[PDB]
Amino acid sequence: MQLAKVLGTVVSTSKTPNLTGVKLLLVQFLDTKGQPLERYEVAGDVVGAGLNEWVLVARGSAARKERGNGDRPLDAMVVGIIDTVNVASGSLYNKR
Amino acid sequence: MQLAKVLGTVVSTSKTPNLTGVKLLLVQFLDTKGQPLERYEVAGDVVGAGLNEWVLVARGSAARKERGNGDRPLDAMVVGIIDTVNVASGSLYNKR
Amino acid sequence: MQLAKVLGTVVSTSKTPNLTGVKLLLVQFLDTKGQPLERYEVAGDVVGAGLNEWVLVARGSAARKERGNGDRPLDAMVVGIIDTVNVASGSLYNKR
Amino acid sequence: MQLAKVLGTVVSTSKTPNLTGVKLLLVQFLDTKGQPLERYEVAGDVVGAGLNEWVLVARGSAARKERGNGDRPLDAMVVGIIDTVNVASGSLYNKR
Amino acid sequence: MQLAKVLGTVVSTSKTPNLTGVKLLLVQFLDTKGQPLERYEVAGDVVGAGLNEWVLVARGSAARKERGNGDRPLDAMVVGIIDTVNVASGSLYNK
Repeated sequence: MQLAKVLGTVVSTSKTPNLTGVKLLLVQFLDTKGQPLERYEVAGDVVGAGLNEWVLVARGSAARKERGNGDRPLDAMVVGIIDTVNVASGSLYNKR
Repeated sequence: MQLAKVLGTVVSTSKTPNLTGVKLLLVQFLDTKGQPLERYEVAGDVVGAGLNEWVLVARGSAARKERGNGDRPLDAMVVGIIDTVNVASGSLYNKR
Repeated sequence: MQLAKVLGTVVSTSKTPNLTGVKLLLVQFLDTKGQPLERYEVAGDVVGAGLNEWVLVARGSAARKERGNGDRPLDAMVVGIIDTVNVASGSLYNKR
Repeated sequence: MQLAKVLGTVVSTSKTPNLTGVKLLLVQFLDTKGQPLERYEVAGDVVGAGLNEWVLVARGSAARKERGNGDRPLDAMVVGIIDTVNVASGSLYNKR
Repeated sequence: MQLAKVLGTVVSTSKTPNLTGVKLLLVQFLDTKGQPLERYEVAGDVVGAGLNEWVLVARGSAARKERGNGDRPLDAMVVGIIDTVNVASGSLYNK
């Protein structure tokens, strides 16, 4: 999975029926030094993440492995909110 | 899913039977600041997008999760038209 | 799918039994302006493409969605030959 | 699979029920000359890797092919610890 | 599939039980001019490839499509040894 920051929300009204009831979050990817990358995903959110929160992004078919998501055209899923990222130097990120 | 812009259409006559009846759109990828990326996909369209419209593109096997698309050789699917992209600074895109 | 140009053929005699009978083509990827990229794929061909033709390349598990290809270790499939690619400026490519 | 080095651990409390019981490690990718790349994965660890150890990282759907990981949203899985990497020049890495 | 050259072997003893009996090869990717890329893969070998040999590498779920590899955590599989690569200019590689 990828470390990412929540940038915003994506509203789509004309879409597939399998995408109805999915909250779509724009999440920008982060590198190993907590810095922002160009790579992003518009991900479905099953965890309740908010602006600027650091999150875990599952890609590919992994994004369809939650209770009611097996038939949805989901590429990328926000599968958790990050409290801390701990490296050898110490904490790279602490939400508090 | 990726933010992308509809560039045009791709016509292929000599193709696989499973790719018959699929409208093929050339959709150029967009980054987090709504700028055009080099990455693109020739994606099947299941929503009815047109030139210059901003759309959501599902990749890999997600592309095959619509009613009759399970045995088609689809990599990439246009799964929705984008009305709005809202960030912390405000609206990044509004179709109107 | 990706736009690609047929570069040549790959011959392999020492290979997996599931790759027996598959025509292997070296297809170099093309960008949105019909320009050659560094990215490529050795793809199986199920359409009958030839040198310098422009083609549609299906990646990942999409490449195994044709009649007898479900158990073959194929990553990339040439799933169609391109007649035209039409943009806002006009035709980007016409095979004639 | 990719060569990677364990950088640290990722704690997430707000997460999907399918990620409960999975150890999350931040692993930085390494190149063919044992050098660290920008690419990384936050991967589930099924083998018991520790800080600085060199590891094998399975990506995509491969990451869900362990006894009880079929229904989990994993896109990356640490599937082994590397003892040695042997090239033509000789040993590129020896854990001892 | 990618054109790649065999660099060496990867030995791992502390690993998942589904990776037992898999020969692990470090294969460096090659571009369309036969030149070495930075991209690489630690691939399983089901064909019997050797040092410096040119090979075809299947990525993703394609790497689990051989007889007994359906439940293995394989991302990359060496599915064939390349005899020749033929371009418009002529032969790019001949074993």
